[PDB]
Amino acid sequence: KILVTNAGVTEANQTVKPGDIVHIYGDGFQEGDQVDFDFRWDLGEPLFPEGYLGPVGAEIVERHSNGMSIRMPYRKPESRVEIFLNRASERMSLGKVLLADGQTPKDFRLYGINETDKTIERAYAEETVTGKKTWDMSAHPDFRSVVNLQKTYGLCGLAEENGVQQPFFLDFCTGEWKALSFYDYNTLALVIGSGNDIAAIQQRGKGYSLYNVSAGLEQSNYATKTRSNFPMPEPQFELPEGFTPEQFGDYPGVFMQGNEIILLSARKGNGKWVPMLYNYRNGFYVLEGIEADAIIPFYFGMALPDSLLYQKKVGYMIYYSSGDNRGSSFRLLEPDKESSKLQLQEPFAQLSDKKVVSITNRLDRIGTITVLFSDRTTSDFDWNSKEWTDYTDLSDMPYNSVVWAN
Amino acid sequence: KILVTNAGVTEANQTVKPGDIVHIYGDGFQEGDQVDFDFRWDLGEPLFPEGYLGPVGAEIVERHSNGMSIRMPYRKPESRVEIFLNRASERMSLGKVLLADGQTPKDFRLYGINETDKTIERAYAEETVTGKKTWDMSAHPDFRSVVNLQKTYGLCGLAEENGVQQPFFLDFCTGEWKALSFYDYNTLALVIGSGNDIAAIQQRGKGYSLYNVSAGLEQSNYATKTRSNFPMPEPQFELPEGFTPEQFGDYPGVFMQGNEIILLSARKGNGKWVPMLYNYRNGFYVLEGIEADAIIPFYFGMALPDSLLYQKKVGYMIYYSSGDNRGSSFRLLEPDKESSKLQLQEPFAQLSDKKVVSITNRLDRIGTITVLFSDRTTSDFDWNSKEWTDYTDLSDMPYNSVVWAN
Amino acid sequence: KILVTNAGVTEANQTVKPGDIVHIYGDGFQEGDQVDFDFRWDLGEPLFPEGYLGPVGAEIVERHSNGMSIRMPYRKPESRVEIFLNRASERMSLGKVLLADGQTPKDFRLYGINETDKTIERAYAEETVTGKKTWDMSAHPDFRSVVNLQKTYGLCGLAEENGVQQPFFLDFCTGEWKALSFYDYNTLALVIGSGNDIAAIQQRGKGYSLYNVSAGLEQSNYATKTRSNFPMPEPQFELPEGFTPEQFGDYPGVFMQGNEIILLSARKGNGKWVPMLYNYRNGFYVLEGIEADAIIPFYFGMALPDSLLYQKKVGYMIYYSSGDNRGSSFRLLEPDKESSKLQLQEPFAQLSDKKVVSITNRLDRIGTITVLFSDRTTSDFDWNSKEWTDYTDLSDMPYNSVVWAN
Amino acid sequence: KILVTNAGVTEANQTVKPGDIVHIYGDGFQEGDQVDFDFRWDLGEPLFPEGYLGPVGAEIVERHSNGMSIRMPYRKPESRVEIFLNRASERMSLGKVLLADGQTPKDFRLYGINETDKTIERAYAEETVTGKKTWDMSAHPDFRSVVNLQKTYGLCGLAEENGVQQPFFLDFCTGEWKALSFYDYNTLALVIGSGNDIAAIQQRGKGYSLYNVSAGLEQSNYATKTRSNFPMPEPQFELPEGFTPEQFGDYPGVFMQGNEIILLSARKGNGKWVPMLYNYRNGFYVLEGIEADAIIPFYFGMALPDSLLYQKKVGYMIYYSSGDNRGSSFRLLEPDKESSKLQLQEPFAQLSDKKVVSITNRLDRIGTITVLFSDRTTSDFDWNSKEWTDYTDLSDMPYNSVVWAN
Ligand SMILES: [Cl-]
Ligand SMILES: [Cl-]
Ligand SMILES: [Cl-]
Ligand SMILES: [Cl-]
Repeated sequence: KILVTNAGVTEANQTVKPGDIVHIYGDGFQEGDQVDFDFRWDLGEPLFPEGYLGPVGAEIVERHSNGMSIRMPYRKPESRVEIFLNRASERMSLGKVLLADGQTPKDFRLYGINETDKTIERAYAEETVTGKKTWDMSAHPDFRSVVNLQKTYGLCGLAEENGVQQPFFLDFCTGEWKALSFYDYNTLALVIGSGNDIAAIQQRGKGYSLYNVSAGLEQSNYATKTRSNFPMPEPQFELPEGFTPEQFGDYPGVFMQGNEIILLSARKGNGKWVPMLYNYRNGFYVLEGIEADAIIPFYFGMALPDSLLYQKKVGYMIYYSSGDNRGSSFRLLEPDKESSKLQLQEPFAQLSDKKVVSITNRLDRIGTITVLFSDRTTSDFDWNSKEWTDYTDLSDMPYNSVVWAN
Repeated sequence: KILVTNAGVTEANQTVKPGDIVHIYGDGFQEGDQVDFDFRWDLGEPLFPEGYLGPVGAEIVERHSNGMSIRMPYRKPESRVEIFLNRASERMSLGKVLLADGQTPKDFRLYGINETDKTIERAYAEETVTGKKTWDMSAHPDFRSVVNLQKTYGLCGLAEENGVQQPFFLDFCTGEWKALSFYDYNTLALVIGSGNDIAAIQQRGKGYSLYNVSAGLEQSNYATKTRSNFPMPEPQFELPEGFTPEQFGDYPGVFMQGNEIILLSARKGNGKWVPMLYNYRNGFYVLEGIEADAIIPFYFGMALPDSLLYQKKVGYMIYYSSGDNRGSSFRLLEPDKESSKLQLQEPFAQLSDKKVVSITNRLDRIGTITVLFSDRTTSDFDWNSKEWTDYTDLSDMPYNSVVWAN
Repeated sequence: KILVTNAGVTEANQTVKPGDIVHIYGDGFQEGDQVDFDFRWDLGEPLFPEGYLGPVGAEIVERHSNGMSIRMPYRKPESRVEIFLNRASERMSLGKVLLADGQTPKDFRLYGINETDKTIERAYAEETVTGKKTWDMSAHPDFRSVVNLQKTYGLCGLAEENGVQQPFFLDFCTGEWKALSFYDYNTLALVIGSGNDIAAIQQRGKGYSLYNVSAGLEQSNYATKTRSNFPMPEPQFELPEGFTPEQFGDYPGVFMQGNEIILLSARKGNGKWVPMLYNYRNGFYVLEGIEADAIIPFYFGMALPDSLLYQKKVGYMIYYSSGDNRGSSFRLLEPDKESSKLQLQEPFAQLSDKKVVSITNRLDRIGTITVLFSDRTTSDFDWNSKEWTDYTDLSDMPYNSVVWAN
Repeated sequence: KILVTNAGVTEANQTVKPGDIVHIYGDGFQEGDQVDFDFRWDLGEPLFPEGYLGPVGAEIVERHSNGMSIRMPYRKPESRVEIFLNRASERMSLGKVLLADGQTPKDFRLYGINETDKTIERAYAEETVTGKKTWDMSAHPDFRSVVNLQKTYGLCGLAEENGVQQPFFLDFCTGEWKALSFYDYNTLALVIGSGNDIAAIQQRGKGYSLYNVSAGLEQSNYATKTRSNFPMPEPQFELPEGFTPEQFGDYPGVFMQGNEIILLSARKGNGKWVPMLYNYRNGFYVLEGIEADAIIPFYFGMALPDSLLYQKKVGYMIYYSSGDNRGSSFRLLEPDKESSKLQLQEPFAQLSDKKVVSITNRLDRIGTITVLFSDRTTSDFDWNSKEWTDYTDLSDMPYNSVVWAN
């Protein structure tokens, strides 16, 4: 069983770049034929064992009976790549190429959402950086609740698709969008802070369940498979009376330490906001007594995560436009020294006459948050010194949302 | 694009066992359609994040236009498994099953090769063990140079296939044989002791190169892909004058610490044996001055490996049937206190009137080897105490080769 | 500032064994002078970096103005040991010795408490083992609630000291007892199952707090410092009305997954037993509705711990001497599929006409417990197969408590 | 045996800062009494187990019979610290304090040596940084061959002490100098690139041996013990004829991958430079055929190190003031594709009319070096893109040596 005759790779034994199109030729290709890569690399000098990866499905761009076009992937080191035709069980070697390094930079960079031009813009990167500054966001202009999973070199967020809110990943390497959910279930919110996963609260049926929607990214066949369907084995829960899905998802939810309780905020019809807690075992409940002009959940990562119990302090940024608490207050959500109930603590930071519009975390730091104010200002708060520190390069900032990412 | 209509899984929402056949039905299946699994598991109590795996190709056993039979895999924990039809790009969910635990036992067990019945036999396991004792070896009755890669729950070795020696993996879960090399190149020897890989010296063309032949096992799509083609980026080397491939491979080669030099032994036409060293950068050379009646390379693992620099002492067991050194001597190969050259050290252990016929390592111990003698006896040597300790259960042992494995 | 003159080590440049006495001589020693070790080792062949340890305080056995006797420690590899005189700030090298390997065997072994002879006995070890079988327990004949912290090569438990129950470590290497608590506070119980620590509930003042009492063992100056004082920063709690300290501590408590809730059992005056839960944030509460003839908490470790979130299923073994539930029932404690409250589940294993008197865990296995019955029988239950498997070597067993240890 | 009466800590139960003096009082203190700390911390919310450390020797600043002054250490998180009096065996608790966070920032920062003012200056740190900019270098104004061990928050280098070159650590937290060698042996050079250790070539006796001189820093009692004495168990080697110690140490040596061969450069009397290799098993040898106007060894770290086999490409920067190779050439030292001998490769980067005066590595990047030129310019070379990238903030730079550090 020879799969194809007079076959090969046009670019055989040449050096090719991540993102390039490689061409395969031959007689006898069939509908459903797939293409696999095997990678071999040496990071420094060659030693046994080397670095190995395979089989990794190749993205097929064009397809005919006389050949096919495939795309070379990013995110591998410089590699000897062997290209195989895969017909069900069988594999046949077509040829080899040398693939130039496609590893993504690991330094954290700040990105802003430009709603005027509908673009993601790189707002800050540390010195000796100038790759490519802007990404077109016009395929999903409503991109919302934007967050980063460390090392993915792209952004996760919510956007309208088939009449509901769904999670997408924007890949910085290609500028392409990848759906993260298998089914078309409406998504209340993304949830960050677990440690090394992005979760989402989605409508599994009559009610809402907690899903892992980043598992397709943290996995070696990402290129050909990104949609996940991983709900928790817990019951579904309805929203409390009065509340509707459109009231959620403007800001990411946050896992409390232990990852059992999730902090959300909901926007009421009259423009006021309430804190809302979610327990995947018990459901939704409103944290009573607070109705403010803006509420954003946050967390401080008190140690570096490992890609295990991720240690953190979480809370709500609470903003009032007027009165005795005019401005933005940052208050931790912690259990009472008396007993079980979760109570909002007195503020550890308060900024009168300033409105917080975005919060995000640089994960190569510990115990800090990065905040975007308007009167625009970008500033870090360090938990251990209890002091703010402004970014002096970043006063223009024509953005309502910014996000740290690598 | 709905792939198939009136489709599903016969065993949908039921509990199935690893090794079972699951049936898929529907109208519109096509040649080349594949099937993918996504796994979700909770080892203890459920917490976010859970355990996830996917896509993992399913082995397809039977195939028609109205449906297909697939085999459920071993080596995953108890999992919710979602089954997808994969037609090139597209995926469609067919159904879900609960897959019972398929994790393999991690305790080290001793296995012997029975050349009379052509079977692998479990010779020793520690208390409270009685699973399944024997495996049929008749598909490859010449199975040779048998070794284990820790945690694979099976045995690697050499056997004749298409007129040459090639590496195979015998899977203990199924009793099935998997080819480890993609091409049909003759294999001089398997090489163990790197830390977490099995290598092989194979004829890449005019000469011999060093390959990694276990990479297909240490990889999540093992079930549908096991053959590797991973030579080192080093030149090919011919054997020294006089020597031929049939003289090698009776015993596994051993990596010295640093994994640059490999110890081999070769059998001459007259029944004598010589030590032979191999450097993947420089080629083959005979360690001069020794011609004995049996030579087996060995290593001591002086720390537990991590699945990084694996620390060890290596050498040759040298056996003479008569004379002043009658019996089996164990001598380390180390560099001279004077300069570079590798010299055989004086023995650290010597057994007169006993012939060593197999050596193997239990990797949950440190600094020991396990040895099989004939006058049969099985005994451990502990480097730190310099003492032998016999296994009292294991005097019968109708085997010439035994191997520790998990 | 030369500390001492005409000084040295009697055994300078010689090979010495762990446990040996080494002698130091010189003029000018002072009260309070200490002795430090620096260790250098090569596990396999020498490479940079080597293995290093230092300063490690030496145990001083005898002391005079003309010299001192020190004990060489166990638990290091074969090492070049440099011996330093330490006078406050200053250090002076006295000499060097070669210390033979003192690493303790890592294979799990079963030990029984012999109350007749007041001895710890090795009841089981796997083949090729015969070191030293018995340890004298007469210094603490009431040694109770015996458990192992993996890799410590000794046993932790409770014994009477200064009129109260306190934690001790019996070191297998020396047969010597080490106190684990700094203060003389009464100990209700040891608590196991956290992952890599032994906790204890102790009377910090008016009430009880949770302590870590193994931290002194998991620390490189263990030889000279073992007593810890590490309470949690949580309030103290009294026992519920009626209960008294003498009712606790016969069996180790067990951490539920997440390490927030602890399972205990308490013996009433009339010989009946009740389950008692402890929350370090909220205090003690009786798990109502159960009054049995014996109750022992247990856990299954569902993955190997790392020395992170340790995954497990925990519960109570509940024994009744008569009636519809005659015998020993094993029931998990889990939260209801309905809501928050912790409920005892229906049994996953039940043994009529057999009384469980000890439960313990072999941590190189996953998902098993080891149980000791009387009609004596020793048997493993495997969570994944739901089957018992008896140890056929272990029917005599003149013990009420057995413990797995390495 | 009560050690001291009417004793306590002046600052008992108060919050104190790293670097502060804490006072201990009482009657009956003795010469040689030491003081130990035990630390307990919770990074996020409290959970069992917490973070623990102890015993950690306290630095004693003042000492009398009625009390003592101790310094509170840096580099721990915010901790409950219990303070113990240590008299030989015995310990007594004196009191407790709350120690504010002393963790050092982990972001890499660039530091320059100012030979005019004799100061270490912080030349670059990324945004939102302004701690303390300058450190006084006047205690060792000849500080030379300056390097960083990651996470130490200070600088290692060579300086004159007792008539010879010796390694010192300058601690950024305190500005204090710590000796790294126990004995007063002349040091040819520091050697970097092993992965997580700083080595040094030092005169052990008649000849030179390889030492680990950073082990005292990577160790929890660093505060009271920094001097190491850890030579390799290899013979001593003399320098080749003609060469003298004053010709070495201007630049750090570099370990080749595998850490067996070390690259050095030596300055001749006439101002010319030669490459010199060192093998700890075989000794020194000149890499013949090269005599240049400046030579600096370097390495590229091709992966992040783990604090295992550190992968890297190493070589020599070779500078000529005139001729066909005017300027600075960067050439790897690799083994020939033909055989064993180490040959200088053709340059991978060449800068005509620019002189390299310092090279250093930012270890949160991979595959880069940072270089300081004069015509001053600071620039990164990225191995994977083969492109330079200048730091635009750093043109003034009144330094001959700069170093990346955290
Ligand atoms: Cl056994
Ligand atoms: Cl009572
Ligand atoms: Cl910057
Ligand atoms: Cl000269």
